[PDB]
Amino acid sequence: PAGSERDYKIAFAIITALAFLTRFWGISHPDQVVFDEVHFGKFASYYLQRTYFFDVHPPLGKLLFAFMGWLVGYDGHFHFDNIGDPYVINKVPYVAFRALPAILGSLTVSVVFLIMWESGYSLPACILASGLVLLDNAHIGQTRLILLDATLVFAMACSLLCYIKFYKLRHEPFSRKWWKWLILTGFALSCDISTKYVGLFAFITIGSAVCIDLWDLLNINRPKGALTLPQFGKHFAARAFGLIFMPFMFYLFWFQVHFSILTRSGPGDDFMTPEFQETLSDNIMLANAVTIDYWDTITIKHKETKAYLHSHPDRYPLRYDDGRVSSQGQQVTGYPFNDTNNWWQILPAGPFEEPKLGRHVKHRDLVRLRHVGTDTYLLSHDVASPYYPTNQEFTTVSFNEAYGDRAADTLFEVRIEHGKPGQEFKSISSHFKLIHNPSKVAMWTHPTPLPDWGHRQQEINGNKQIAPSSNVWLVEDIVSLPADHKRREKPERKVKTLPFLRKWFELQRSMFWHNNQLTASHPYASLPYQWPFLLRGVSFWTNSETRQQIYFLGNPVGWWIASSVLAIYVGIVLADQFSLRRGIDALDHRTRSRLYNSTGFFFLAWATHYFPFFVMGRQLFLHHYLPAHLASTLVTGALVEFIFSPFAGQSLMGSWIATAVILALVAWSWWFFLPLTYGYPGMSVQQVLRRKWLGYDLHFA
Amino acid sequence: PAGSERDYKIAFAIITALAFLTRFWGISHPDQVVFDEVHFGKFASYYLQRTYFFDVHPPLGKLLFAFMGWLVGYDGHFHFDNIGDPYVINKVPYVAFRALPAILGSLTVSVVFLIMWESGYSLPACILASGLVLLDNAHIGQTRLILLDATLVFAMACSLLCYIKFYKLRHEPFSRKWWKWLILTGFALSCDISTKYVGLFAFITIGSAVCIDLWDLLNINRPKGALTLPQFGKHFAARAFGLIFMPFMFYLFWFQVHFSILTRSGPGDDFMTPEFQETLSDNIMLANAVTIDYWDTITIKHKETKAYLHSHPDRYPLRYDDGRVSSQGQQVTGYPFNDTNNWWQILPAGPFEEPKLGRHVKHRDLVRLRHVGTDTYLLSHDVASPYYPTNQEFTTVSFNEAYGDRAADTLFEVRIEHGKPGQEFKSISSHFKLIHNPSKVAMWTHPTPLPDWGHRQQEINGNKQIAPSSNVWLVEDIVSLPADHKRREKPERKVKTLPFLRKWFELQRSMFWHNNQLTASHPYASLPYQWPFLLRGVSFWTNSETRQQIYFLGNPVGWWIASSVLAIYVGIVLADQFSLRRGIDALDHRTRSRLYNSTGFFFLAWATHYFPFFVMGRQLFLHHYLPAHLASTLVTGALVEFIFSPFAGQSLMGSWIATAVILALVAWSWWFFLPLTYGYPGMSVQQVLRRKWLGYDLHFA
Ligand SMILES: CC/C(C)=C\CC/C(C)=C\CC/C(C)=C\CC/C(C)=C\CC/C(C)=C/CC[C@H](C)CCOP(=O)(O)O[C@@H]1O[C@H](CO)[C@@H](O)[C@H](O)[C@@H]1O
Ligand SMILES: CC/C(C)=C\CC/C(C)=C\CC/C(C)=C\CC/C(C)=C\CC/C(C)=C/CC[C@H](C)CCOP(=O)(O)O[C@@H]1O[C@H](CO)[C@@H](O)[C@H](O)[C@@H]1O
Ligand SMILES: CC/C(C)=C\CC/C(C)=C\CC/C(C)=C\CC/C(C)=C\CC/C(C)=C\CC/C(C)=C\CC/C(C)=C/CC[C@H](C)CCOP(=O)(O)O
Ligand SMILES: CC/C(C)=C\CC/C(C)=C\CC/C(C)=C\CC/C(C)=C\CC/C(C)=C\CC/C(C)=C\CC/C(C)=C/CC[C@H](C)CCOP(=O)(O)O
Repeated sequence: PAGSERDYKIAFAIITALAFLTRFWGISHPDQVVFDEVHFGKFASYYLQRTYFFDVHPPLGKLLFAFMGWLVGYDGHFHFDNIGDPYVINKVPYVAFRALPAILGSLTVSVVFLIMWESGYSLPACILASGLVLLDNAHIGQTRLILLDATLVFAMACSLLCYIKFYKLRHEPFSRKWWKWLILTGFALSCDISTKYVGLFAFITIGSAVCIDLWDLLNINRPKGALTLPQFGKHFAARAFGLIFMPFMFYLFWFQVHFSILTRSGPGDDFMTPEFQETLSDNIMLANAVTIDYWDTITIKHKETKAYLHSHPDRYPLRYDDGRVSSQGQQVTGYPFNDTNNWWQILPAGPFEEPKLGRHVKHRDLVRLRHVGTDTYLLSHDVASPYYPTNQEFTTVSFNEAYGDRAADTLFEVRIEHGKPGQEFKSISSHFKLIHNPSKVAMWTHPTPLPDWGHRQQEINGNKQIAPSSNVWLVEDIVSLPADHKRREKPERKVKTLPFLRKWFELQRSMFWHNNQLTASHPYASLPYQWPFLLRGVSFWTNSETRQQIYFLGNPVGWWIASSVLAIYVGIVLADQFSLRRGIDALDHRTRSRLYNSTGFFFLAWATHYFPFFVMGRQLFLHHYLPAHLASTLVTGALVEFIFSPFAGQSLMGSWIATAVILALVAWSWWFFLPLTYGYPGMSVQQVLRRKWLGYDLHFA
Repeated sequence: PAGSERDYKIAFAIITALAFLTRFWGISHPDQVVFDEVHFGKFASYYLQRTYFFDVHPPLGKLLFAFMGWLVGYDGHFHFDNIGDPYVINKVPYVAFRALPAILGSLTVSVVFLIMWESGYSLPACILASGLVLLDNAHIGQTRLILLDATLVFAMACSLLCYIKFYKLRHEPFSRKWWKWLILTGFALSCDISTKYVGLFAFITIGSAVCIDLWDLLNINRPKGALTLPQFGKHFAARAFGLIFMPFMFYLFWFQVHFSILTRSGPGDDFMTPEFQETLSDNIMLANAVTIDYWDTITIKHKETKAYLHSHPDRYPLRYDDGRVSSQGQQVTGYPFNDTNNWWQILPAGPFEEPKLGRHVKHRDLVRLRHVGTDTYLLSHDVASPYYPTNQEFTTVSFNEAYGDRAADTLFEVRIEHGKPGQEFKSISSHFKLIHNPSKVAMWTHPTPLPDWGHRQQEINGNKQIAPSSNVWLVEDIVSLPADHKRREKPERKVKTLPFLRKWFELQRSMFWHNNQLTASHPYASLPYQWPFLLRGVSFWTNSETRQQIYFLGNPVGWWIASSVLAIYVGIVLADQFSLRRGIDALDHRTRSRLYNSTGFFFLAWATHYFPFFVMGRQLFLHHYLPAHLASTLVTGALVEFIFSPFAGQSLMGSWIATAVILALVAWSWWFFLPLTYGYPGMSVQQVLRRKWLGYDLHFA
């Protein structure tokens, strides 16, 4: 081909278009909560409802997710709870959440091309680096989910580009462009460290690159004049202000935004000292949830179908259509509307006693439920239900039965979701499962209506599995408790204000301490020595019916080539230094400086983003190598311009063929592992075997 | 005072005499097995009876201990078993065992003085370094026990001295003295790495010091002539042969000695492949080994407490003191004596069948255990045990329960320690854990007796953690198998011979793999960042009747001063380099070179023996810093010669006063903590409080 600015622009546009294509293609396919979408989606939602929470990560990533959610208009109440629940059946915009990391990944590929272009390399080198980042399965798989690692990688690449822009302005110090790019480098580093704490490693890179520069600026005998000590002091002050103080100010600003958005009580208030509880303005749910007492009359509403637990005088038919025999007891149903047949009085287990006031119902208490309209008592037993031969019938019985020979079958455990010992059962806020005490079945319902004999109402029966979310109920109203009762009018709510620095210091210390002790084990934790050559990969999500896995791993051909070129660059530097020690140059001035100033800089970044992971001994995963691998993709491109080099660039055909072959091979490797990256096409068992290269636990073999 | 060779010799003799005094004074006081004397004494004894065993450490240290034991003439059979048993009532020479590390510590102090003397420093600097090593409580406390860290420290100091001797001969290359000191440096490094694997760090130090030298030898433009490439090749070959190949040969020789001494079966044969069991003869000491068959009656003995698994008709009480409710089942206990209630019949899982002969029990088989004296079957279930709310109760049940509705809870897996698939379960030699099949709890016991209701016997319960060594049992006797039975006949007994390299490779791989997985938790594990300033110390041995503790920690004043001088040296080097960048020398040629060639070398050693502990993420203790701290004591001395410097050494009075004051203060600090180092004088409670400087867990307050 050829080389010109128009060709550079065409290649950049094509690379950006293909990046946006690959990152966004099939972004909504997993359509389910995946490996770590749980926590970050929870925190983004908590940002949206302004309820306070606690996390060990710096807030900026979750702020970005919450901004994306707020842009659409979603507020909702779908705080994520478990891996493997459908987003689409919950009216939540997960695609909007996932579009931000995809945008950042596409911009990461564009920024890689920009870094190679600005450094002065030829077109094939920029194309090779941008293509290695483009055709990488790990980068694609990380920018697909609700995960804040894509923001980290994008911020590191932006810091590299900003520092390359700034360093080229070293011949015009303290100008407007000079200060602008200094502050921009500081801001990129600030975003990098405000996403995840490992972003500190970028501060090492730009740190080292500054230090060497300062050393060059401190030489009393240097070709480009000499600086008096006050001038070097001005240079050092500028570097410290733009690279240390501004990043800290932006970090503090992000915590200021975090504190200002969160002004309501929520999960995570207890990690703070009581003064902070005094400033979170405990509100909104507080009003809606009142502790339920024995002898209260309540309504019980199914979370998913919105049906109310209901009864009426009609009885189950003697025979069902399949010939089974019922107890012919009073029907218990789910009813969508409000009427008196929804009213149940919650009563103690054990013998009859006259009513008492103020006895709170608590988590895991055994209770009876008396249907007010018929004066009967809820009961389950091992008689098969109307529609489910495996599930227990629910019915009601007389007082004499409930406190006599059938008493045990009238006892139900109130199991509060996420309940703790002694926790009070509250209207609205205590989602719960109602567990039949003899059998441990959970009271359950579903949408398909009963026949006409059951008034086309929902069936109520006993589910043998307790785990399903369809077993969850809530108490909507304490019907018997008047609107003016003291039990509803004792808020005692006052909210004070603390200085920002005090709150920030308390939160920072608590976050550091919890990150120092609150570690949850994961079966796919990796070690730094396994990353550069992809010895093992992590699995995020899988379902067995469609045979679809989303096993996360890099592109083996691309990673192996990048690491091998890292080794080749090490060898080239060693050989050049050894030949120089003998007094042989063997390198042109232009080709030496670049190999030590630009390419070396890239090799610095990789090192500064890889080696510090050996010092840290907590759990680390393969995605932690995503930043460093990025720098690995840069040196590769440089080394293709280097070894195949004859502005002198006549007959780049050698580098053109080199990059064409390497990128075609990496493209074949990316096509091979593409299903494992996306999980859309169900793959056969023998096809799973072909991907078992270096011992990858695909668990579909 | 003054300075002369006679004064140097007098100071050296006095320092050596005081070293031998301090290391040997009260060496036999603890007169009991202490923190890690167990393992190393076990291995030294096994060396003495020539019975094969397995360890993760290189053999040389235990060879030295066994040589010391053999010199006295002790062979005996007192293989150590538990921490806290008296040596004197067992006819064992523990003082002879402990004299070797004491000799090595005294020689370490002498070698420190020799290193400072040979490098060219003045008398006060050598005295200061040797006194800081002399008056150090950690070095004294490490050279007191049966522990192979003193050998490591002595070998590192010897390698430093040997390399300093060798480097001074650089002006007469390839001479007899040159080669002699090269080989001696290699041999010292070989001993260092053949004691403990962390001795590899010394190879880093002498490695780096060589590399710099080679760089200086590679310069084509250097003041002392120029070397052609063949001459530099000869130099590099000499370094590689004396520093890489000879150390490996000595390491291999120590394994050859280890293999030649061990030609009898012993504990640790099962870690090898059956060829190796074939190359070890079938020996007499603890000869017993007979495969256990279903329907045999056996006794089951706890390895650590020696209690027998036991039962009797008495039942658990309905309520424990804390209000918990038991199953009221038959008690299962640990009993120290021999009686028929220790007898259990081992039976198949699955349905009842009439007895069959010759069905061997194998690794990971599921079994039942029938208590012969009560005709009941061992059972565990998720009911909390007498003393441990977290651990499962062990009880027994009827035949009808064990082969009926409770059958699953009667099944236990026999998991042989280091077992392989299909391995036969044998009396005596198969140490095992008994894993409850439903819950995966391990059958466990501990020393604190049950109350009177349990006859003051040991509790048996289900430990949720399987890894602990306290889960290990063994079968002591096949009670049902008569003494004259064919199964007790001993077969073939033929011993083959393997090439040394094959045995070494198998043993090395197995040792590396077990060190990679076989880690036992310790409550006093420390982190590298706590070492240089003594933030926490380890306790070795203590008895409550005499109020004597042997809490192991360094000398706080000496360690703090040494680390502070390390920091001061860093600052001095930084300031000198910064002034040189401005073009200001500020240092004489002689005072510069020393500060970069001798003192810097010492600072190298410290670094190369401290920083590599951050890369390693296994358990580390304070004694691991003993080598590096040694180098810290050297730079200190150098920095006292440096800053107080006016052969020019007129009026050393400044350095004399400096070293006198520092050593007097360190001597006061060593006197303060001396009881905690020795444990001879019982100290009062208020005296224990005075030693609580930086949060030291003395547990006598
Ligand atoms: C185990 C050890 C191994 C294997 C490797 C160790 C790591 C290595 C080798 C190095 C570490 C990193 C190093 C050395 C530096 C990193 C930080 C530094 C110095 C810079 C940051 C990166 C960074 C933005 C570098 C900027 C480079 C830009 C593209 C230069 C622009 O063109 P420009 O006119 O200046 O070129 C030349 O400008 C000359 C002017 O004088 C002129 O004369 C020439 O004609 C020619 O015009
Ligand atoms: C964060 C970084 C910081 C803070 C610190 C970094 C670490 C530093 C500063 C350095 C790292 C270690 C370094 C540089 C070297 C270690 C290994 C080396 C080079 C040697 C091993 C140690 C080692 C046996 C050194 C031997 C030194 C012996 C005592 C020299 C004997 O006297 P000798 O005649 O040679 O002195 C002079 O000999 C000259 C001959 O030319 C002559 O001219 C002078 O008149 C004068 O007679
Ligand atoms: C004098 C200067 C000289 C010689 C030369 C000029 C050098 C120069 C101009 C620039 C660079 C300077 C250098 C080398 C460092 C400066 C950065 C620094 C130390 C502070 C600035 C960064 C900030 C704005 C905020 C830092 C947040 C704070 C408060 C603490 C974080 C704790 C971290 C980060 C703990 C990392 C482990 C982590 C727990 C793993 C979990 O990991 P994860 O959360 O991902 O799961
Ligand atoms: C080309 C050369 C150049 C450039 C310049 C010349 C350099 C020169 C002349 C000399 C030095 C060379 C250098 C830098 C290294 C050489 C050492 C080396 C790698 C091998 C030689 C050492 C040996 C004789 C035997 C080594 C035992 C073996 C086989 C493996 C051990 C594994 C280790 C040690 C695992 C360390 C962790 C440990 C598990 C923690 C537990 O700890 P612990 O057991 O205490 O509880």
